[PDB]
Amino acid sequence: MRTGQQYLESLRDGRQVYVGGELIDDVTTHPKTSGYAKAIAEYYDLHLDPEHQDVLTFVDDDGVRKSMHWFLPRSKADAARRRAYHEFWFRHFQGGIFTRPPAGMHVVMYAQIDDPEPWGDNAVVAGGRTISFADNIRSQWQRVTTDDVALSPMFVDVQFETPMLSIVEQNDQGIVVRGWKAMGTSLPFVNELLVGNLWRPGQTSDQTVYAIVPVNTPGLSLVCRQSNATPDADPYDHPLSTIGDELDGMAYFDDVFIPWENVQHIGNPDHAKWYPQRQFDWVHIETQIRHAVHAELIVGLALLLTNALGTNNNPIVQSQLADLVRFRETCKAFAIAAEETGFTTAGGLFKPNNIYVDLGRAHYLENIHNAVNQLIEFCGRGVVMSPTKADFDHPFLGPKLEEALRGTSISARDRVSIFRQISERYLTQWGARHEMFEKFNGTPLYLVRLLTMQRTEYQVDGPLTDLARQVLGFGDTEALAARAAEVEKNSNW
Amino acid sequence: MRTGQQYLESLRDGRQVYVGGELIDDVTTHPKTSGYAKAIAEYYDLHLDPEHQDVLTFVDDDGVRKSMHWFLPRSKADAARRRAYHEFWFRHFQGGIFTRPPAGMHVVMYAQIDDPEPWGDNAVVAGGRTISFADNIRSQWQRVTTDDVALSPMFVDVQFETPMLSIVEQNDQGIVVRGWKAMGTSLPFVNELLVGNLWRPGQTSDQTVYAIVPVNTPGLSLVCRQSNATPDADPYDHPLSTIGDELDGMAYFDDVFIPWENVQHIGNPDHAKWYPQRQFDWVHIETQIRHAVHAELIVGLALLLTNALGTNNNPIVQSQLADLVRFRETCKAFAIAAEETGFTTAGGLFKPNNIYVDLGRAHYLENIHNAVNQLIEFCGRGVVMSPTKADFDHPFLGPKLEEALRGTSISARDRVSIFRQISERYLTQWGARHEMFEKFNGTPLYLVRLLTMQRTEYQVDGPLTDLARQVLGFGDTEALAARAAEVEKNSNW
Amino acid sequence: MRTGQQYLESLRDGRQVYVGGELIDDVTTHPKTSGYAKAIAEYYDLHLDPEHQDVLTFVDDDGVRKSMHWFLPRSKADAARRRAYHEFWFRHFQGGIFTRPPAGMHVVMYAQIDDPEPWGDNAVVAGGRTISFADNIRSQWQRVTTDDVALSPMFVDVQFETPMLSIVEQNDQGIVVRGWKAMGTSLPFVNELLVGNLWRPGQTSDQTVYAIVPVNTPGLSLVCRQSNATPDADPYDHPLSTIGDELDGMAYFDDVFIPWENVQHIGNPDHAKWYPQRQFDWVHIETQIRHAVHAELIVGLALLLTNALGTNNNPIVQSQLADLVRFRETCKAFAIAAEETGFTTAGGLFKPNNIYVDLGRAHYLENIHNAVNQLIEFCGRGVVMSPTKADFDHPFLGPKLEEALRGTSISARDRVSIFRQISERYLTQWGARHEMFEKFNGTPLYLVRLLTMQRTEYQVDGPLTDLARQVLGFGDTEALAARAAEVEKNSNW
Amino acid sequence: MRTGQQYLESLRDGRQVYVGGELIDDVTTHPKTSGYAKAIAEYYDLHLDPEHQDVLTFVDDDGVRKSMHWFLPRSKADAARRRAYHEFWFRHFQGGIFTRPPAGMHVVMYAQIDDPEPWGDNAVVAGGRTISFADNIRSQWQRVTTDDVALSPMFVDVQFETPMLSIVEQNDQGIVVRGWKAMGTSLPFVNELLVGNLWRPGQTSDQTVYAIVPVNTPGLSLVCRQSNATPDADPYDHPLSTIGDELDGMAYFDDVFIPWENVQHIGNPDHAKWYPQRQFDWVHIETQIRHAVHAELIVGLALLLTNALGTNNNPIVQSQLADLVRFRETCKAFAIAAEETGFTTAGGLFKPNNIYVDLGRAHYLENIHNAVNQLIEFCGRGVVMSPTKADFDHPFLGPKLEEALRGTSISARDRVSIFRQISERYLTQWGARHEMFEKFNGTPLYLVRLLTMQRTEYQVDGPLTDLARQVLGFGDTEALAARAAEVEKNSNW
Repeated sequence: MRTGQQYLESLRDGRQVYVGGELIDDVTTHPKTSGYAKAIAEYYDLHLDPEHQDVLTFVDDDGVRKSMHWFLPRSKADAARRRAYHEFWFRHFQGGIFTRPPAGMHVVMYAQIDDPEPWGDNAVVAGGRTISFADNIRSQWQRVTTDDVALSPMFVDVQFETPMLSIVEQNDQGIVVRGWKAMGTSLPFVNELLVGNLWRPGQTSDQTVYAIVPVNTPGLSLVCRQSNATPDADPYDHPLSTIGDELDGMAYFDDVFIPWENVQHIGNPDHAKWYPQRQFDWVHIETQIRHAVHAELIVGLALLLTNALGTNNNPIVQSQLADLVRFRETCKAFAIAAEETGFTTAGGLFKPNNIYVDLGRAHYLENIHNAVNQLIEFCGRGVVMSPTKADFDHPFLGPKLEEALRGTSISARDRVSIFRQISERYLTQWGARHEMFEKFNGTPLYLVRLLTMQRTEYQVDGPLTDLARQVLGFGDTEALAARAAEVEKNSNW
Repeated sequence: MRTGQQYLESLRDGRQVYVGGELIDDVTTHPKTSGYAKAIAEYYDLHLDPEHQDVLTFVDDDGVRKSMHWFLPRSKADAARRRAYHEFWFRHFQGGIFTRPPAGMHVVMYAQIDDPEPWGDNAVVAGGRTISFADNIRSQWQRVTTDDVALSPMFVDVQFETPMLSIVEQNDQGIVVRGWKAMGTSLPFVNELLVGNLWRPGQTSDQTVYAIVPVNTPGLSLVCRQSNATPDADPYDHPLSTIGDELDGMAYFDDVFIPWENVQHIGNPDHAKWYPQRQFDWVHIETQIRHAVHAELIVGLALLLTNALGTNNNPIVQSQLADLVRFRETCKAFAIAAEETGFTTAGGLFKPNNIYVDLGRAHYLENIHNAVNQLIEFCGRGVVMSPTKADFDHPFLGPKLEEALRGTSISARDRVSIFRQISERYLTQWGARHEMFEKFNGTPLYLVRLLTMQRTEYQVDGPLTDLARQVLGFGDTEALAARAAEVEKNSNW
Repeated sequence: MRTGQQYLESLRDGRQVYVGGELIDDVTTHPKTSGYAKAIAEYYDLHLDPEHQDVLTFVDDDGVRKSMHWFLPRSKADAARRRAYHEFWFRHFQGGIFTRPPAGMHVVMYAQIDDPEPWGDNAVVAGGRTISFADNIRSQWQRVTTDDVALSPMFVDVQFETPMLSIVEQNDQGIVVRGWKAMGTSLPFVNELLVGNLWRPGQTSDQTVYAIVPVNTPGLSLVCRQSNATPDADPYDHPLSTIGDELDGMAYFDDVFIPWENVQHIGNPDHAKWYPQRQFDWVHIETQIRHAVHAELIVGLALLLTNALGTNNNPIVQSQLADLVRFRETCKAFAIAAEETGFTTAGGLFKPNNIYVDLGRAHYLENIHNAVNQLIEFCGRGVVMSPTKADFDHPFLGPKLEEALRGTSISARDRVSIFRQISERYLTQWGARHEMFEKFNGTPLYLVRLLTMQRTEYQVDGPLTDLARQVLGFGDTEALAARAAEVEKNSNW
Repeated sequence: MRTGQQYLESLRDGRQVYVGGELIDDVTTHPKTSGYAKAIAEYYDLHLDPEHQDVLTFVDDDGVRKSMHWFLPRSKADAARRRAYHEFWFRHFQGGIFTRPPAGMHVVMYAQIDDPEPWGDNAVVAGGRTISFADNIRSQWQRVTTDDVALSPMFVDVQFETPMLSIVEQNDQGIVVRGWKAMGTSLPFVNELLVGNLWRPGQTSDQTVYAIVPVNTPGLSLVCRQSNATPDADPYDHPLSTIGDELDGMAYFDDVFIPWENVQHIGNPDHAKWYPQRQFDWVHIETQIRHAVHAELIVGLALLLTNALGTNNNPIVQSQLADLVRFRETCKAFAIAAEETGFTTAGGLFKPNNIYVDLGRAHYLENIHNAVNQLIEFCGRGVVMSPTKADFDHPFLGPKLEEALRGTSISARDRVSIFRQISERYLTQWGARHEMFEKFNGTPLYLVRLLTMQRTEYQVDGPLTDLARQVLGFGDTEALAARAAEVEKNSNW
């Protein structure tokens, strides 16, 4: 288990990192990146803290004590302990302002190490070379868990030699890849990328690449969005953007070389249709737990806000609060149903039921903007104009503000801090990224919908139609089509 | 365990029953009532059928084999077996067209027999009489379970000597009551009523009555709604109303006498504030399971319908189906979360978590009309005009209809039967009662909302605000009010 | 202008009419059909009543006084007078329980007589016959306006020699047609059908037929839905179904002969793509006015209901009422905007703007089920069980009901009549037809949507994009595509 | 009519202006304020430009040519010309990024000068002084129209000697006022404030003040929100925040003296219940026109966006676009209905119908967040990470981005500029203010609702209930209450 200091030092490795178009010399000291770097460094230090040993750490097969970000669950009870672990972090990061510490990112590997053989068995390699992909996965896992490396996935591809990342040479030492990966999170703050693909029509063999790639590999450029961090603002004014900003970005691979040992699979487009989705299941699980915590945070803020404003006895307000409570409890119920109806993989991994995970996500995705909008409605104008700290500190007018903007049972400053917490999260570029990330994180709503009806449980001849068929007195599609055809043959038309 | 025949015979007992204003001589033979009578009679016969022993029956403490409608759950596994039992019935009754067989009605007693003593301890009796209410409950339970009586609750009161039911004499033999109970289900088809109150402002001591009352007691008149049963229609035309109609009604008590042994509590308005709600918890549980089955039936019909019509490949249709699937899985998830987070009462009853039960109900109540509306949207005109059986049987035009209205892979008749199943349930008076019952059954949505915010978990100083307070750096209400007051005292304004 | 008596007599003409599969001897006397027949007969008598001359009648070009159901508007003021005329009828028929008296049906001809020549010019006839279609339209108009015939359109076709209506012989006297028209309204209560097509992929020349066809033509069978009329019920119990039922149906043409003079166009599928839509514009106009009146009726009932129940001072109830008011005023505003931005055809017809007409329809179609649902929510249980007249007339219990169910300021009977008016319209088969008709009347919502984006005003290069382009500093599609291509040509990729 | 230069110079007047807590020396040069100052200066210069004389200017009673921001409409045609004028400005300011140039602010005076006498007649003054308030209004109007002063209203009060603004001395020269006005727009960029009140329970005589007050009056401090202007950003990156930011703020009056001639009314709380609402009617009119233009801008951007991305042929996307079109046309229809059903005041002012104005606002207020959310849904990830100009200008990676992020028929840069225009407006603090202003501008949705039901047209005994009463056969409230009472008196209960 690494220290914060070891984590910070590992980021000073000559990586090429662009933020808003500026090349960042040192991610641990530059104002644009340093707060988030420090927040992950603290993340590592807490794991080492004895007080949090029970919830944060475990003893692995090899007998070594490791962080729960490396814990593969093998029972319902294990899954519940993982849930508690994800909650610890969503709580420690204030409802989940940072969605992708190692705990959220590493879960993408869990399906690979559970079932490595297909990654090799399905591979398509050139020139008769034979690579032990499955072995690669096992030893990858042994290294990253032992050394406590930080990894972030990049699986999404640019729409559209294509500009998409693709193999341009294979040789005895490994492969060379050129082009873009379209999006990834926390890129400047990890040691290695997990690159991969999710199948899209037209994808070629050379575009199918799954591999670990160090962030400071020659020819790799991280092109990140501008930072919305505000390290010099006053924390009263900007309580969250002062902490840091979890940057997202694209990455360009300029003839980047990857050694065979770092490759997990290449060459087979159809591999990319089934197996990455099983990896993204684990992200969805983590995300969906975050949803519920965010909804908890929202209803909490709303309770404090309407109480502070005197409106929580209005029956309309009560009624809307009740629906915020219901929004929270819906997300929580899907999380419970998912865990409770999970099952073990062939490899012995205990996996929450993705049906409840994805439909819980869908519930969040559909309604979240309504829950945020409702929280803002409760604020009134206090959100348009809420004084800065400098305004309250003015020698003459400041005491006048404290007088003018106070409530019966809460000071002006405390009450305005509720508005500012709501403004920061839902009415700033800083906060807007959070909401936008949650919207387009893995499978979005419109695709959850279309994938739902592709599932076997929900086909016309599947079991969800049994009750209806029984009520109508119908066989299956085939039986019904048979009667129809016979009615045609027994008439003339 | 009684037979269908014994059940039918028990209904021929001189009860005074009005249906649409007509006095019904014999509920087992009158066209208005007889189909439903027969459906409950079959209900009783199935319990006696060896094939369904595992799911329908159990062996009680006393060593006797009884129907699961009398089974008190004492573990999560017991609760799950009850769930399976309620599902059997919702399935046997076609998604749940009849909401109140004994299995759905009897659950109201479960909280009474679990915790009888308060019913006595809280009572307020006149003239120094002392009645063993708790003993009454225990022996009531012993009689109704042994003899397999059918019971239906009447707890709702007329709005407003009031016209509400109230005690007008107490004597050594028992009590006399006069006035109305406002609503109850299956009244003509049970042996005894469970009368009670749910607290309302202004309720007096004399208006607080909980008691078992035989349906053929002198002076008791059952005033039921008109029957929508259609025993003479063709089943192809009206597949459900031909079975029967589960009537609802009011009841007038004209100086009805009730013996002490049948009384469970009188006299204490505040008793009516806490204890009936614990009874209605068990109805809500049963109801909420039905919700999920109804949503299953709806999505099933929609799948068959859009398949039969050729529209299930339209992306919009796919998208709407997916939301019907999500409506089903939401209800199912609340049911699972409720069971999974249940707990045992002091008496040892294992009770699903009412938070997930009520919020699951709320989810159903809010959206059901949208799910029905969407199912109808899928039908198109086929719902405006769909031929009768007589139209298809016409010697010349009928074969022409079979030709005109057929689909690629389904005959005209089969396809029109899908429309007619949808019309019967959602576009007839017969079916409208179902929907209206589900809407105003126990706690309706607007009240679930207001009760939610009265719960302790969801108060401003309760734990749902902890995360928010921690993010804001706030103590509790008291701590915050303290700072405010001090800021007032440390200034001049 | 015909009398009610002349109208009734004209229905006794040997027409072959099936209702629920029963062959109806005489539509003016059969219980299933006679109430509606009588309601249209009264419709005709009111036009002749001097008291309503100003709003109901006009003096035509030929100098004769005729019913406004024959009035072609030539100015905005004319359109407003037509609006007042449609309102008279929607009001006289209680919010619009009957959607298709002559006033609503005849509007389909207005576009034909405004612009007849294309109907001929576009025609495709066999064997060198030449038919004066345009002349046919003019003389059709002269006969039906002079003799005051009642006409109903049948334009919708069965999905799928096809079973669809199609020409099977042409000869010097006229045409012969065989097959079905799929749906039409008031069929048993009109003198002649206006048959036509709306284009569908695959439609052949022989399937393109526009023609007037008398209802008692040899070989024509009207196959109507069952009647939901209740001529023998008590009006207190069923206030609307006692009046009658406006039946809908299909029609089978068994080698029906149509003389050339009755033919308006045959043979050209592409004619059916543009010209019937201009006819349906006028129905949509009429319908959309009805929408607004129905919404008026709904908010009215809701006001009376919540007042009668004591709930209209609840802020939540107030809030919902306000949204019912807004639903009404939205429909009204689209009707005003449509009239106000109308324009004259080439023929001199003043036509409301179909953009506001269709988008107003869409607003109604999307939300109506929510407005009805909200009205029902206001009723509570009173809708599940509301006494019949026979229940209130019982010598002993009836006075007890009047006592139990009364309100502070409204009797039991009056208040229950509000429930029953709501039940009749929204919770009976009788009423369900109304709602279903409004749903699938002409262009339904999903098609309004898709047609909206096909309009020229709303194309990507159309004027609705001008403001956006100006903000972005963009030319048109072509200009932008040009820059892109040049950026490709000025690089190497 | 003033020049831009004269307008700028007038802002250099020793006003005390706080922005984010910094005291601004000179509003025309400080980076925080100067862009907006320049935008209003251009506003003034355009009025003087001959090319825009027809739409921007008019010739007043006195024979002088003045800006339409001073034009009182006296006919429907005048109102339509005002509408065109407000549109010019919403278009010139890119859908309406700045909501409060003089054209939007000055409309608040229109009702005062139309009907001045009550302002005097209702006044309550101390010590027998008599002030010619009505004369004051007339001469105020003559000065501000002749000199072309810029005025902004401050009517909103702090919730709660109160901290609210109130009179603390009256004398022969005028009044002295102390305390806060809670919110106002464009404060640093106008010459004078129009201060007033909207009635709230408990308001005293001394808290009722309507008056013109110069912005640089001794003792007046403008306390504005922080600027979100970004004068040094690249316009490609931030196309709107580079222009400027229309600041909002509070104002503190430290014993500010106001001469009688500047006072329009004092002393009468009940005056504040009726007359300010007639002033805010004109703001609502202006706002509601802006709504429609904003919705035009949204649908425009959506069309360009989905076209640029290739998604505008997806039926789901088509369907959502259609609903954006319908959102626009709804707002437009309410604006047309409002103008079309307007009427002249007693003073001869032609005033749009506030029923359609407010209900159109309500439609916007309820759905706008859904329309914005839908526009963002169309963007996908492109909104999470979209390159800066510096990223595209990088010598090596920049051409690679232009390659990777281009579309078939649009360059990378152009397409990303669509995302950035959407991000700027809906996902920045800069843009969030716009949305928040529109939300809490004048009467918000929850209050439109409650005020709707207070209107006379919508009372239970008003005309919206006539149709319902006629269907039920009911008199008015009184008639019904009479029958009920008689039914009570003619029985015994």
